[PDB]
This record gives sequence, structure tokens and C-alpha cells, in this order.
Amino acid sequence: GMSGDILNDIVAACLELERKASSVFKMFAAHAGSDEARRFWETVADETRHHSAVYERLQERGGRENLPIIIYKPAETLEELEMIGKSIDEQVERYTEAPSSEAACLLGFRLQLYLLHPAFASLCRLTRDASEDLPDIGYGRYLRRFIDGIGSCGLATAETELLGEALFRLWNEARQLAAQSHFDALTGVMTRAGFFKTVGSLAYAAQRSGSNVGIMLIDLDYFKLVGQTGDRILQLVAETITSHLRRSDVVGRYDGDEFVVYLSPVEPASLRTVAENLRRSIEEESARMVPVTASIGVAQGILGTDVDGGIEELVRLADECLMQAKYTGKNKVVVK
Amino acid sequence: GMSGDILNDIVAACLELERKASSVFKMFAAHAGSDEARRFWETVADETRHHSAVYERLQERGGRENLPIIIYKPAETLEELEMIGKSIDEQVERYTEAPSSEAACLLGFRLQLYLLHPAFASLCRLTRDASEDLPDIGYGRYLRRFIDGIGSCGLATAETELLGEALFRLWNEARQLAAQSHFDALTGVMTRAGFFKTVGSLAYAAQRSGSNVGIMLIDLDYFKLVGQTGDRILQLVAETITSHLRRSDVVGRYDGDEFVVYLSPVEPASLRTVAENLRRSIEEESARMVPVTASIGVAQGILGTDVDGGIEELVRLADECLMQAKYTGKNKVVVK
Repeated sequence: GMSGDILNDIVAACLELERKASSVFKMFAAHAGSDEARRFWETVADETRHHSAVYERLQERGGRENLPIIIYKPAETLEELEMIGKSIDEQVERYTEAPSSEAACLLGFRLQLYLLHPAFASLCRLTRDASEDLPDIGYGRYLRRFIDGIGSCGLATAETELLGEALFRLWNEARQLAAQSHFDALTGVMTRAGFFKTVGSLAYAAQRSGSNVGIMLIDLDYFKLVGQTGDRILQLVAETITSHLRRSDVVGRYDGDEFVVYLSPVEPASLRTVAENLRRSIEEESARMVPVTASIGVAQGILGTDVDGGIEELVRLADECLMQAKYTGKNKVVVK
Repeated sequence: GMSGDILNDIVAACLELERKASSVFKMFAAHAGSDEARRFWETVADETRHHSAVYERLQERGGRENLPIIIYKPAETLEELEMIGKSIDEQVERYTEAPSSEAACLLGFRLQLYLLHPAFASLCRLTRDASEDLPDIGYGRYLRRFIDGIGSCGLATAETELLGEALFRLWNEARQLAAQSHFDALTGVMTRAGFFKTVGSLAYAAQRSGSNVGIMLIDLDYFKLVGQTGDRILQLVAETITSHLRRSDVVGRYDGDEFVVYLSPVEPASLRTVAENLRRSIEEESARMVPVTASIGVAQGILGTDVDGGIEELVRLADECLMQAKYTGKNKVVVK
């Protein structure tokens, strides 16, 4: 399947990108003017290569058992990671044309930015999620070593090795913390909080342009016995919803079984169609697992100066539409 | 008061440290070999200086109204920040003795590590906590600009300015996310999760040395009417508990009104004394606010190979001691 290929290619891309970053650092180490700098770059190289083993383990494991790869908007994520590779290669070529410590510094920082891409941590958390939390990096223990070295002699190189290690690990922790805060583990859509943080910023831009925006709330009903497979339904539906999204639209977890989508720009003329086609897709693409009934409530509007108040209002309106669609559901898609 | 002075000196120290970092970056900009590098360092300088205004605003505001400054272990935090200053000054002196792009790179990275100290975000969150969440930095929007620049000409400098800005803001986000994950907003002690992540690592070291460790659970009872000031009691008690801690001991929020302390090393002979003296301190230091009754349960032991299981067990034992101290509280301090 093209979708499976994509997920496999994202795992491969993350693996290649950390390897490539490691390679570039090794090149900086070989070009370094001092032992201090050489060992800094070698340590960062080593830490980055060691870290990349996570993706290797995902590939190995994924060849022994069916291992769900959970990624926010796979197609767009793969294109971003390929383009990151392309930019790195261009910058490495610029470096090769005129190597210097200064060029290495700037490209090192660019790598530090680029490899913050959410995909990396979205994959790293797969096994941690499996069985439990993030390890203590010990900022404080690193600090104490630097403090105890104040006034030392002969330890410039041991310190830059420590700096390289502390920095890789705290930077990596930052990736993992961002992922835990912004993205849902189970489905890969945004967390509720991440969704509203992302939408806040988009909404301010919407307000400035006078764009129509929308909030859509999607509730799933699947057969239940009275009083695991809900989880699996959620993953599949998240994929269906995600396939209906443009680059400008955002999906998140709203309520526990419930999804929220931010639509921008909205053409009011075509909103009923988009919502109805999502409902049909959700239900038809779920046949081969367990039948699911989707109820969808959607509200749209143009935001005033109180942007937060506006988004709040649309959520409130969408929710009353959702209540109708669920319970007074003559239609299971209610638009306003 | 010495304690108030300390908090004020921590605010001053954070302000000075970001200013100093900004200063060092401006110096790198003046020494830069290329326009590309000059503008990178100037942008990082500017972003860091702009950010430091947060601490200025805390000082201004704190001179107009009583503004609680909430810091984990103030005395130790101040010493760490002073030592960070001292190390920076030593490294700047080493740089001054032999300036180069390579020396600047390494010192830039050292600043990036050092200024991750928890104190910075513990102060930044004071006003955000006041009224609501972290702003979207837009990693994705920065990325799209870099991707759209692939193959460009004449934009090397605009890109390094963008890189400097993206990096400061995402690094700053990392500080704020770490704080939200690891430290309690109200009291400044560790979050429950942060406490166990920190304790996990300490416990592994304890197990290797065969050290006795302890878990103490502290429950507060203060006068209530049937069915705000609880918050204020919590802050004061957190300060009392914190004044009884050695450098090796950790305090966190456990249950909502309840504190957890990790003690290491424990001398079983002196555990009843430490717990009883904490109870007395808590109750006596709370006279001038609202009388508080403290119940304390504490368990101690030597950890086996299953370190997580060991810490779990001590928490379980401490909790049964706490239940006695509260309810079968012939003694309000129960030790095992």
C-alpha cells in the first residue's frame, strides 16, 4: 500500500537524516582547529549515530511483527523530511566549496533546528509508549561537573566532550517533551492542547485577512456491548479524517472518542459537502474493521478582534450542532 | 528577609545572565568572518536581550505589588546561577585570550546548555500562570521558509537571521516545556511525574552503592469550613519542607494537598528525629497564617535489583504509615 510505503519511508528518512547529521559532524571533527573542537564534534557525531539506532530497531521489529507507525499527516511529513535532506545536501555542498570553522558552526545550528521535526519523536515514543516514561537527563549533574571544573587545568577537552553529550541529550529530551505536549500517542493527531495552541496562531492570521474559518467536531459510534478496539477504530478514523485535510487544516483529539478539525479557509457554499463526504468516508472505510456511525457538527465564521473568543464561540456552536447530529440526528451532519 | 533577598537575587541573576549571554553574542557578531555569521550572532543577541525583558517586568511589577517569586530550592539555585556566571566569565576570558570562530562556536554551545537552568522558566511562567498558555513558535512555518529557499540566491544572510530567531524561540520553548513537565506552578516543588523521573535516576545510583533511601509523605490538615488559602498554605509549607532538605533530597507534589520527599542517604537511627522535627517546623511556622496539622508517614530501605519496584514499594509503605498517622494517629509521625 502507498500509505504503508509512506510510513516505512518516513522511518527510513529519519534514520538517514540522523546518520547524515552524524556524518556532517564527523567531517567538522576532521576539519577542527583544536583538540577541544575535534572532540566536541566527534561526541555529537557519536551521540547522534547512537540515537539513530532507535529507527533501526523499529525497522527490525517491524519485519518480525505488525508494528503500527503513527505519524501526523504522513504524505506531508515525508515531503518535509525529503526537503530537509535536500537542504542539508545543498548546505553541505556550500560548506565543501568553502570549509571553515564558521561555516561549520552555522551548519551545525541549522542541523539542530532541522532535526527538531516532529516525526523523529513521533517514532521514538512508539516503544516507550509500548512499555514507561522519559529518562532523567540530569541537567543538574552535568552542571555540577562544569561548576566543579571552574579554575581547572588540562580539562578543556573533557569539558567539550561533556558539553556535546549534555547538549545532544537535552536537545533530544526537548523533542520528546514537545511530542508529549503536542501530539496524541494513540492516533498521531494533535493533543487537545496542541491543537488549540496551533489553531490560536492560525486564527490570528485568519482574522487579519478576514478569512472564513470552521470548527468541525466528529463523534464516533461503533457497536458496543453493555458497560482496545475503540483504540483501533480511533487510529483508522484519524487516518480517514487526515486524508480529507488540506495543508491549511488541523486535526486533534477533542474529548476521548471525539475529534476536532480546524478548517481554513471555508467556503460556506461547500461546507455541507465536505462534512457529508467525510461522514461517508468514515463509515465506508470502517466496514472492514467494525461498522462505525459518524455524527458531525460544524460551525463556521469570520473572527473579530477577540480571536480567542471567536474560536471558543465556534467550538461552542459546533458542539451544539454535534449534539443535534447525535441525538436529534435527522441528519447526522449538522452545519451552521 | 534573607529568603526574600535570595528570591530577588535570583530574578536579578537570571536578568544578568541573559544580558551577559546577549553581550557575548554581540562580541561574536563583531568578530565574525562573514555577513552571514555576523547577522546570525546579532539576531541571537537581539532575541536574548528581548527575552530578558521578562525579568525586568518581574522587578518592576514586584516593586508595585507583592508578587510571589516561586523557585525550587532558592539557596542552591542562587549558588548555581552565580557559579554559571563565574564559569561564563572564565570562558569569556579564555575566548578573549585567543578569539576565533571556533572558540565562539564552542562558547555559544556552552551558553545554550547553561541557560537551560530551571530558574529561567520558573520565573517566566509567573505572569503566564497569572492569566494563558505557551505561544505557538511555528517550527513548521520556519521550516517552510527554509524549504522554499532551497536553490535561492542572495538570501544566505536572511536565512541565518531566520535560523537565529527560530533557534532562540524553540530553545526557549524547550525551557518552558521542561518547566511545565517537571515543576509545580503553585509551590515550585517538583510535579509528581517530575519527582519520580528524578528519583528513578537517583534510586539506580542508590542501589549500586547499597545506600538506604526513604520516602516520606506529608499530609496537611488546616481548619476548614464545610464543603485559595489552601493554595497559600501549600506555598508556605513547601518552603518549610524545603528548608529541611539536604542537596541529595527531593520534594514533589504527590496527591493534591500532599507532598512527597525522597531522602537519601537515610540513617534509620535518625529518621524519626528528622520526620518529627519537620512536623514541628511545619506546624510552628504556620501559626502566623492559619494553624496546620501535619501527618507524616515514612518508609525506608535498601533497594534490590528491581529499582522501580523498590521505590513503588516504599511509596506504598509510606502511604500506609501516613494513613495511620492521619487516622490511627496516636502519633502523627509514623515511621517504618
